[PDB]
Amino acid sequence: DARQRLKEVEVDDNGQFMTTDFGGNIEEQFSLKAGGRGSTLLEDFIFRQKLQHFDHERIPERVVHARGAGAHGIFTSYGDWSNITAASFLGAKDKQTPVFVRFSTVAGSRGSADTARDVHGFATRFYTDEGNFDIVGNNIPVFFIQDAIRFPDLIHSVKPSPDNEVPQAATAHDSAWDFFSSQPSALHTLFWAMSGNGIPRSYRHMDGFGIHTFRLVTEDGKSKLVKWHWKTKQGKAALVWEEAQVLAGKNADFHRQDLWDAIESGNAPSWELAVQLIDEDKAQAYGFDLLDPTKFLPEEFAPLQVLGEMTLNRNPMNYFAETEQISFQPGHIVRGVDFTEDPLLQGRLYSYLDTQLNRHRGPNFEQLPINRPVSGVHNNHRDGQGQAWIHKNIHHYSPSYLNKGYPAQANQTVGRGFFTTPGRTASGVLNRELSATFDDHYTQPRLFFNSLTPVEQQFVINAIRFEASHVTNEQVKKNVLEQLNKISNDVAKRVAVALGLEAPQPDPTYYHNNVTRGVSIFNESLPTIATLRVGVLSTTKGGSLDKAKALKEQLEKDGLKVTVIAEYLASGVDQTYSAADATAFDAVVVAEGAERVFSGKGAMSPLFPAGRPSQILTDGYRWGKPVAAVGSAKKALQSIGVEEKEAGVYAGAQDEVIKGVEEGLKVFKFLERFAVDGD
Amino acid sequence: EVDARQRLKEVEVDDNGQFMTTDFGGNIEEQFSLKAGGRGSTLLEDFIFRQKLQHFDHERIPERVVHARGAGAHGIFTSYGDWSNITAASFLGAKDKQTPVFVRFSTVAGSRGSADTARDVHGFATRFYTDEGNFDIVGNNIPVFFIQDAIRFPDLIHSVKPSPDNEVPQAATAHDSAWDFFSSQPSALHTLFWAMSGNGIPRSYRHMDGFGIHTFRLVTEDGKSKLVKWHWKTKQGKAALVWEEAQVLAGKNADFHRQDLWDAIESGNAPSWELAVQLIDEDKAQAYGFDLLDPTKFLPEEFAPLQVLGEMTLNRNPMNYFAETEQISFQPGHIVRGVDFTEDPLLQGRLYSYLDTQLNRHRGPNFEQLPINRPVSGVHNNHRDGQGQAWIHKNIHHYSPSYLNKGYPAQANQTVGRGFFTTPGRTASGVLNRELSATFDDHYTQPRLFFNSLTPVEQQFVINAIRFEASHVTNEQVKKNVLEQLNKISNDVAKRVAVALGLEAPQPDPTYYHNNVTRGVSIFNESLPTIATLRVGVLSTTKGGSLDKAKALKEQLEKDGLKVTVIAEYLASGVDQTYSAADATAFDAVVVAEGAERVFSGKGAMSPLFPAGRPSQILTDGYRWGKPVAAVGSAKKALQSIGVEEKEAGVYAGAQDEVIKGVEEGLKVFKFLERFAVDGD
Ligand code: HEM
Ligand code: HEM
Repeated sequence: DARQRLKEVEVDDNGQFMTTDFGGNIEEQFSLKAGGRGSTLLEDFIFRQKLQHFDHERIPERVVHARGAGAHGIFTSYGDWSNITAASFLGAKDKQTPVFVRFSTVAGSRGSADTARDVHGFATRFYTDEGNFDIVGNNIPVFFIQDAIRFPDLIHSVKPSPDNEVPQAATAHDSAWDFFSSQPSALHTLFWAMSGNGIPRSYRHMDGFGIHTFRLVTEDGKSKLVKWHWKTKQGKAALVWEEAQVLAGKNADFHRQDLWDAIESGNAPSWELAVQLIDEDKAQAYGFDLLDPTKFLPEEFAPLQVLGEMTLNRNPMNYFAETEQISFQPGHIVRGVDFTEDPLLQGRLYSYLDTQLNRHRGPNFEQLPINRPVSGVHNNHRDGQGQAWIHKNIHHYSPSYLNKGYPAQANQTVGRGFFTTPGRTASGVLNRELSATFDDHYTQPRLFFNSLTPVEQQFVINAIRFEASHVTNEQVKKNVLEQLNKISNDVAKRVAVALGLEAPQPDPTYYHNNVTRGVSIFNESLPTIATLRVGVLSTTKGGSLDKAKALKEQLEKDGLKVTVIAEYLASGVDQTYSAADATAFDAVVVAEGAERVFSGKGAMSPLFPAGRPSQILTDGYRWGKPVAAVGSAKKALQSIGVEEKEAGVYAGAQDEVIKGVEEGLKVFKFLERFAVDGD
Repeated sequence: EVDARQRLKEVEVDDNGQFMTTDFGGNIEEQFSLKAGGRGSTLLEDFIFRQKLQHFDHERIPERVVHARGAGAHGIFTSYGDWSNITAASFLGAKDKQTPVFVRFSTVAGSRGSADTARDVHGFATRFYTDEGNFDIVGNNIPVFFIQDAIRFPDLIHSVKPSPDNEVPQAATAHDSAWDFFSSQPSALHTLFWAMSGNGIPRSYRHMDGFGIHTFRLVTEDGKSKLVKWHWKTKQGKAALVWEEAQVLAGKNADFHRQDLWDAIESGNAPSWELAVQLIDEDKAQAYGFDLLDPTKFLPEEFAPLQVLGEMTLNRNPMNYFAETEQISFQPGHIVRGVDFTEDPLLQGRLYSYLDTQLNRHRGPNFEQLPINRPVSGVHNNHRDGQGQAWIHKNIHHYSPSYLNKGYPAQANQTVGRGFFTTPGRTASGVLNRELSATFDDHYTQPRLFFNSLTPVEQQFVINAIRFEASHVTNEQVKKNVLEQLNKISNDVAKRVAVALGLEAPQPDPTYYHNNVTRGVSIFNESLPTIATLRVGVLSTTKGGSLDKAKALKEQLEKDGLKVTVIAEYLASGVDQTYSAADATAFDAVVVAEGAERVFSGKGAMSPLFPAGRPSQILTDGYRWGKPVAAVGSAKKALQSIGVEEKEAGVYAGAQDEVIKGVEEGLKVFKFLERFAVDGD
């Protein structure tokens, strides 16, 4: 068990009388008053100690990635990688290292919607026997900016307007689009955010990326450039913006519940840890600088090499103490790994340590159960707000005769200490400039777009069309279209149409037809299901419930959790029609003999809002979800204009519906149900 | 005539025409990090980077423990006359006396980023910048609170807020913990009925009635007191959404109420509220069938008519949400001479709590020195030092009594220096105890008086809310416990909810059953006194010259006071919003322009510009949500594609004379309750 180290700090209050924070049994339900109908007394210590705790419960949210969720896990190494890295969690076969991952959005505040369109976070803590190792990544391999100094500018621009604080968890506003049109480096991550990567189905159906180039140092000192990758065993799956908008309102904790449910149900999510190895001498050899966070390395130039697997088997016991309080830092490095001269990475090392003081009100944030390592801490650090420990060592300085030299210095040769790569050199003038090798901002965005399916590319343009239509400034819209035209003239002309402006001037400078693998979401098929969310639209009258229960049993057999929807909570009913919605499910199936409730008199029930069952079916189909009807249920599809056999849509008997709807999920989303330009 | 934000001028910072500087002055370049070479590592000696990033890393302060999600506006309070006969207050001390105000509206369970249109109790908190100190009426949009003793506040909040294990759900009461508390604490049943009604999901902050909840005292110069109940009556009228609309709006626009207020002030149509009071004699505190020290019960208008004292209008929007709205620290303990507290156990514990919490949110005691918190009256006290002391105090003898400071600052009381004083008649009698009065024992009469005072359809919205919320409880015993409590209020309410849950509800308990009705509790009975600031959506098309006909409809409507948005495939000559960007939740009236029927049927519906079947959905949504729908000329085919009658109540068909005047009529009604199914058919 990964949570074993937290068992000593775990409190049970069952079978116990109410006490104050300083001990002693009490009754915290009545205030001390001066008489029967009298004023409350200052001498009521019980009231004050209870309310003081409550009044001071909240800590500041993270400056970015405020909205998110975590889970505990176990990382297992596939073999001894001592040849490539001196890391401890990697230099052994089948070595089990405890982990904790916190996935998140960006612009969104603490209460923002899980299904908002943003870059997603993928922060992973490795509780190594040689210290805490963090890979604070994102679901997109590229970042918006090239210099960390520009981070406040990017965040201030994407986040709500400073005058009214509108909008929440969105980039559809003047300020955000002014920055992208003024900082062309931001164009690659935009294309990724405008794609399926911006609105994924779940945290489990996400690929993770360390973004930066790092170094892997061997015992001897030989280094190799490295790129961290987290490949999902569940496969990449994404929603559609029209679905995503409804889900943000119907269930703002969509991803948060998706993860929680998976772990509890037994189907724990997995990720393979892959790397891209690059020689120090081939840092600019691939047509771009590897110190550039706006560019990613294609799989064709460097194949991915799997090092191990990380699975999340335990959910937290207290969201605050664990998920909210966890303080990640990319500066949480161990012997075997080292930084690169990536200007974005360089500034992050400072920022993450600094911010911790605001969020936690002191320096002992690493003493918190969720942050503390398993390796042990022996240093000269003393005092500070909320000191949890009592240091036996009175000679808290170095060098020293009195402490016989303890704690001792460790480096490369002795005590397995951390060391910077010996080959690393500083050369040239001290300056506040950026390398000329960082000047290309249009080639890489087009490589991604050219590597997506025709309907996927539309989704990218249908996100930009949506977002840009919110810009009130006419000049910002033109500035955006000028930048988009530099990537692709096709992309620019398609967006231009929705905006009412006409500015097509093909600039063939960065135009190319090159395609890269592993960037598409829907192109590959779903491996296991294991997804799942199947909604069964049934009714309380006509014995449809009994037929729906039979479908529920047979479908769950392949490792699923099917929810039966009816007018009220009968014998086999899990959700009602007023509580249920199409956003909650991936597959919508209408049970046999489900009325007359789709268009007849049965549609007008005081139990659910007018025309609800019909809406769940309508929504599913338009969102590309595989829809199904058993026997008589064909009239449900006909009431809106849906043909018997087309894409995912399958009719017939009981077993005839089960087989096919399962195949639909492998495709997940039916792209043929979406209008592409030129038709 | 005057700017309500005049006092914040002193602190405004213009950066137009200025070069980038550090926090300690000096012109700088904050766009490139200092590196050791061309492709080198960043240097620690880069003070520019560190000072820029340090400020950014320390931008966030903790959100409010409750009422985290909300938005404010500056305003001017005007008195209708000289109320010296009823109160010694300065702001009520003269006719047409203008007192600067600042109101913050909010939810409760929702966090900083939560949706504005969620089902919660709404906050309504007013700061009066009196020439006699800051006076706060920290109230809600419901006249009654859930609990009777302030000591139980953490219990109520912990129960309604997200589960501690997973932090699910956000801004909702549809979960085991919240419904276990209501079934275990029957005092919570009145506010529940209010939260389950239209009061729980209002149309806007401007279409809300505000209540001070507690009973207070109004002290005259002489010392004579009168029990009082604060009320804020909206000049805009009470208007509420429907749950099915509210759920879609939370996703489509989570800043719905935040924008609604912002737009109103900018457009010129500033919101107004009349300040009304309920006067009660000290001796008649238990005379009305309930204790007036009870926050779970309200006083009916039939026993005590409302008396208007003045009017408050919000004419100025903030310049910086953080510095103003986020940083404002309200306290019901912000009292002035003329007003006094009552022995209300909920009020008593609030006075402590609100002052305490500021130390967490602001990390020090000088939170009152912040521009938004500072009074206009002037500050003279021996308070010194403290985190972030903004002032240089001139008096070196910071104590009392003192010979050296000549007795300054001097003590003020009732007779000298117009100081605050507690009501002289106020007495303490009896044993010191941890109990509650027997007069607080009734928790079922008042919930039933509210329910009996709602229209038949309104009553269904209460029923359905409970049906929706309770269906989320996973525990079978909690659902039974809830139905047992509901049965104590009304057997009809209990049996209707029971149906949705699958479990029957025994057994009629006629103890607190009555057919009494009270006025001014219904949201949907009375029609809106004005139609301004009401959004209307015009569904038009780029083909067939429909745009030109839509612009004509937009012109005649905008001159009435309404805010008109023309929806089409792309942003043409007169297009404000596209079909992919627009939704029915954004508007109060949905009108289909002549020649727009083309995007309802055939290939017109299948466009790469908007999602499949969008125009139809906006029209479908508007009708099912009870919004007045309209069609000009041939646009009758649009209504026919879903099954809507042109002569139905709320539906308008004809010309660009009949629609324009016919729609604006339906807006006065706001929501057509006839389209909603009631039990018994
Ligand atoms: C490749 C670029 C970046 C990635 C992948 C990234 C990713 C993340 C993630 C995933 C988190 C939240 C971690 C968690 O779940 O607790 C985070 C937090 C944060 N990031 Fe970034 N970040 C990037 C760049 C930056 C930069 C350039 C800065 C500033 C120099 C920065 C400053 C922060 C800060 C201050 C926080 C809050 C952390 C905390 O309160 O613990 N990040 N970042
Ligand atoms: C009639 C009952 C109550 C009403 C009407 C009420 C109303 C409000 C409102 C409207 C706010 C937010 C003010 C703003 O816009 O900034 C607020 C905040 C708060 N309330 Fe209540 N409240 C009530 C009872 C309580 C009780 C019983 C307690 C605890 C004893 C309490 C503790 C707080 C605290 C700690 C905050 C946060 C204030 C801040 O951070 O400035 N409230 N309340």
